[PDB]
Amino acid sequence: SAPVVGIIMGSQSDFETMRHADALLTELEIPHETLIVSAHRTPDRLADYARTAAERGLNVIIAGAGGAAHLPGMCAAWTRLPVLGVPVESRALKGMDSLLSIVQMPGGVPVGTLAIGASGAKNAALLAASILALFNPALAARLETFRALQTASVPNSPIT
Amino acid sequence: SAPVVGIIMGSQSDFETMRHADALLTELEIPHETLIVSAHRTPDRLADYARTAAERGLNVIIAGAGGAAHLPGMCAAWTRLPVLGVPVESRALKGMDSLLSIVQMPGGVPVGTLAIGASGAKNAALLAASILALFNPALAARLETFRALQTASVPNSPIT
Amino acid sequence: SAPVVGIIMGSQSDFETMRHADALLTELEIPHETLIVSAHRTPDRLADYARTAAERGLNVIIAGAGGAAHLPGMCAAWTRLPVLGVPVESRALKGMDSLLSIVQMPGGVPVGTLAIGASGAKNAALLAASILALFNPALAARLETFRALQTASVPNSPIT
Amino acid sequence: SAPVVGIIMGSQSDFETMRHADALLTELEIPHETLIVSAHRTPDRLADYARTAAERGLNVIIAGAGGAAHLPGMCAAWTRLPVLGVPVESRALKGMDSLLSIVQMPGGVPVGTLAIGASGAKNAALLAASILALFNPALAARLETFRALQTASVPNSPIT
Amino acid sequence: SAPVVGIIMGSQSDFETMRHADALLTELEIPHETLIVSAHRTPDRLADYARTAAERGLNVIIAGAGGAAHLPGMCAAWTRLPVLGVPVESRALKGMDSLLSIVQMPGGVPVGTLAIGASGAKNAALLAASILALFNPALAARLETFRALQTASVPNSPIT
Amino acid sequence: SAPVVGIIMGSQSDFETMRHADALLTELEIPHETLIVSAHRTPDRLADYARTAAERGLNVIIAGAGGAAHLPGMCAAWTRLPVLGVPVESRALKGMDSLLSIVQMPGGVPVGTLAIGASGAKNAALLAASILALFNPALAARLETFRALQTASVPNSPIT
Amino acid sequence: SAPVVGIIMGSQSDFETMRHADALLTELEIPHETLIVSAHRTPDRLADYARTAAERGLNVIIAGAGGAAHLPGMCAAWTRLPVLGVPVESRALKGMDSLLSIVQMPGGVPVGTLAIGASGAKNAALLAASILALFNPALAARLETFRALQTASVPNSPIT
Amino acid sequence: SAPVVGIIMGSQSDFETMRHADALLTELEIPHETLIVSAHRTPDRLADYARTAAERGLNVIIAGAGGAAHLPGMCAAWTRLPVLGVPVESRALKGMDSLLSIVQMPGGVPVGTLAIGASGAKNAALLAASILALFNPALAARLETFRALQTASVPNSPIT
Repeated sequence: SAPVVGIIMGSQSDFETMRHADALLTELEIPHETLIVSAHRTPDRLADYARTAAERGLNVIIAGAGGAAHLPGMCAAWTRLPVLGVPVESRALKGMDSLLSIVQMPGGVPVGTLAIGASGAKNAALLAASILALFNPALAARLETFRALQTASVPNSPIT
Repeated sequence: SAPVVGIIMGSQSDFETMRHADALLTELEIPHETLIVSAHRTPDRLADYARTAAERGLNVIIAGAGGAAHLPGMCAAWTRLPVLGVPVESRALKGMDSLLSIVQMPGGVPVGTLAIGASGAKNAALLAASILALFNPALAARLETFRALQTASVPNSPIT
Repeated sequence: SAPVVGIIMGSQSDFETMRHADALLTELEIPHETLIVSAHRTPDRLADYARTAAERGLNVIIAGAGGAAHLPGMCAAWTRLPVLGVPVESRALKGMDSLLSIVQMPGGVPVGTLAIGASGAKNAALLAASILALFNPALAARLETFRALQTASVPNSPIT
Repeated sequence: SAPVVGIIMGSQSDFETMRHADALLTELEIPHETLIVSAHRTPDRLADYARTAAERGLNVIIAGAGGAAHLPGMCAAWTRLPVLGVPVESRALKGMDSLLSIVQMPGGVPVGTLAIGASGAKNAALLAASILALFNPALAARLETFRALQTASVPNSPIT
Repeated sequence: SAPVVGIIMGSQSDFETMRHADALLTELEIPHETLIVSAHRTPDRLADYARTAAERGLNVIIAGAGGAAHLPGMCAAWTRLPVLGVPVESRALKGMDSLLSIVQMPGGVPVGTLAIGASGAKNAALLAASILALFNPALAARLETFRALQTASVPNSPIT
Repeated sequence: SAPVVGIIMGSQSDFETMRHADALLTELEIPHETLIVSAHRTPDRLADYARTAAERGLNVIIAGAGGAAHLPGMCAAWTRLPVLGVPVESRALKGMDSLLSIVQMPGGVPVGTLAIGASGAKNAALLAASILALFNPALAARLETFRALQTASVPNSPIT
Repeated sequence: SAPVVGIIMGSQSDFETMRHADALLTELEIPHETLIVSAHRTPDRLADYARTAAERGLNVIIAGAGGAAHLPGMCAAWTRLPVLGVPVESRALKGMDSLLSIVQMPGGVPVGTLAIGASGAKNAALLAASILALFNPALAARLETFRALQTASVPNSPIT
Repeated sequence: SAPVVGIIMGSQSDFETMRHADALLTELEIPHETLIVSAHRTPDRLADYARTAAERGLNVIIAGAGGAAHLPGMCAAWTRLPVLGVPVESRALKGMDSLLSIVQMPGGVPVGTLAIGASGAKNAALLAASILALFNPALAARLETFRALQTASVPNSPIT
């Protein structure tokens, strides 16, 4: 089935984080593509990817980047689609640079930013699902089931 | 027209920031409601608002809060709808507390987080518009026009 | 004996930290309950827990959470009891997000916040003990003994 | 009436913040004393104040300090009473120094820490009230009324 | 004379900072152009500007941006010329976001980063001058004179 | 020989850091004492230590502490001697809490603060030596020799 | 009288801070010189000042700088005298850059660092006084009087 | 061949980072020298190195330092050449002290600052290459080839 979410990242090393988005989309049966696009080393690849995303049938882009993390914001500059950004944990600053580089977009070009690291990647997929669910009833039901199970599965007391 | 976006905030003082979301939705002719809901002072109001949002026909919630900013995350805990979070600038820590309290959601319950302050409020409304545009062609064309004008209006040189 | 302190946390992983509160209450012979309550995944469980705590005979709630740490503040929103908050150390930001999310409560709904990590959990239990001691003379004597022994047990010189 | 809460601060300039604690205790009719005690300039005054607090009939101490904020922690070192700490906003670091100096107490000697600034001072008084309410039924009813009014008074919509 | 340095910035508001670079280049008689190029609002303008800079005869680009500051890094992605980056002071985070977004470039695509604000803009122009001086003897002598005067003009004692 | 520097710390665990001060004083033949004094668990021991230091013949106190690091500042509150403070690296915040708790003393009561960790402990000893050298010519010569050797011993090129 | 303390700073704008050191030394009748020495603009002036300080009869140097604050550390590199460092509050980062640039000296070359801003300047002068007092009995008595008055003058209650 | 870039660092331990600059210059066939120069332990070596660099035929200096990182800024104080600064990751503060100490140079004396750690060292070499390429066509072609290969070598999809 044709992809409706694009997951992009600058490097193979980012996939240790972004794989969590990939897995969650698959769990919710959301067709998607998962690609490497580097803002700094392949800027024309990024421009083409972002400019053509909507016409290719993508509805949401999930972009992960670390350090001076420009991939989500520059993707948003070229597409009218919602772009969700995942800050990848960086070695020295532990993703604080990633986070500020992604979330602090000036007024006019949004990036919906999730938590640093694997939690954020999982949540970017879930946020993409909640967006798609607004106009896909079958997915909405699967997401409802997912949320209800998550709630029902929380234990009542810890183990010593 | 029945609202499809809810803008909520904890206090009247937050409206100095959140009015920028309200104004943008009005500019794009997106029916919305703008309300005060305090996570800490009116937790049952929040629970009811979030639980019933989807059945009332809301599609996106934009929530702003400052300091120990819990409103967006608690809203997301009770609704399956996408929740967008705006960190309001706090007096002492200039919204760094707001930002971390909103963006660092654990895996399972997302909040798409925007920039600290007015830029974030504007961008939360634009992000909501881009979500709604996925299944509202007239709005999608208005959003295209908004982005095109924003791009075309940037001057080429600064004024002294 | 019926519990007078409730220790709550969002996950099993938090218990590595919160076990230190549990142990200290037991050492001072303070009856308590230790439970998992997730602000984000079980918000109705939290509402019920907090709203009924006083009528169940609890006097103090100790709540631990990490990241976007909303459990202590939302517990405080629903109960009139004193709520003590323990920031759990987070992977990337080392509990700075936990701390700011808990301590920066706006005026009107307090959370007494302790240090990041195990020290904070131990101290939340000791602070709960000092509160209970105000109207329990036997406990006051046990706490006095504990403090005096702590002071008397400090060595006079380090070992090389 | 004999004081049951002591509010202490290092300097006159701290009173701009700590007056909010004083006012709240007065509103709830909690007898208290409001004093200047400097950890750095009057350390023997502090030692005497803290050592004798319980025998004088105080039940809770609220201590405010800024910068290298040692007053709450040193007070706690000398009293078995609960000590609540208010970080005063500092000029350069906006209370981040105050906050870390107060909240990061090692295990064994607690300080329940509130938010930076006026919100923290108000909440320290409310937290003291919630402690006293555990064994003062008339006060407990006044605190219930305070919280109920706070909740009921939140507007439903913002004003322009 | 044809420009050999390009000064670019995302918005008119950035010129309050970047005018200090413009003024310094004028003082040293370095032909330059001063332009608005927004990474987020005019990404194709940026791509064209950077791609063609060298063929137009530019030797150094000075780029200023604030918040999620992507302009310098994206410029560097498209040109082989040295790119110098000036973090513009942001309202909430005082340029800490600007700084991390610019300086933390991954290996392979450099941005030489200067201080936050006006000092950085002045120094970006001086750094550009020192680069050009390596192959322009007349300029090298003017830069020597500038540095010598700066050194000689420092007073020996402060004024009351 | 009677001690002229006192090295104090709150716990045995601090000695992993403070041992570097101890060793440097011994290398420069400065008689000293090395003790455990806890600001929070032995506050009367601290008061007595600091109040009597000068009459016992101490000239400089080196105090190490971590977290909410109050030992150096409270020592300074009671003694007229110069007090040097060493921030001990803390687990979560890596000594940023230690540093701010020590260095940000309000006007009136100084602590000369050194770097976080072992470097700071070594430098506190060297700073104490430079103070003592002002009125001990033999020590001044030993310190001169130490500094000259340090300078002469720096290699000219690194090894691959 | 010949100066025994040198107060140096990089620029006239630093004097707004460093004048508090000057005033304190004058109050205690400690002969001193107050000079501008810029590490970055007058590095040879600095090298000469520091190299010759001891032979001129200076005993302590107090150095203030902001931003990338190198003056105290470079002074310490060239003199065997104790160097005390005052971080001047910077516009954007409020002296956090100043503080880290001064306090984080590697082992071997100390700078005793005081608080950011005016408090630090006052305390640098007081710390210099406490050093000189170790071998100047008349000054030691004046410093005792200063500390005693500071302690005795603290009010017991705040004014409204 | 005579060196045209000087790579300097304060210690052997810094070479684990600065070796990445050394390797990149060799890859691009840029003759260079790699030396240890300590700002704090060999300040006269630094003064001589920096003051004579241009007359020795150096065109660019790359300087690495950590902690209170003064080497790049003091090198820039004495040379008219462009100085590029590499913040070396520090143990406690993970290079945040290094970064602020290097990048926050006041107006008048620039240091072009690169990222914390190995990325920054690689990029300082690449930035030096882009500077030299402005007046060395053979190097410009090698740099073009390097950049084009970097772009062409980015994979299109990650591996699971």
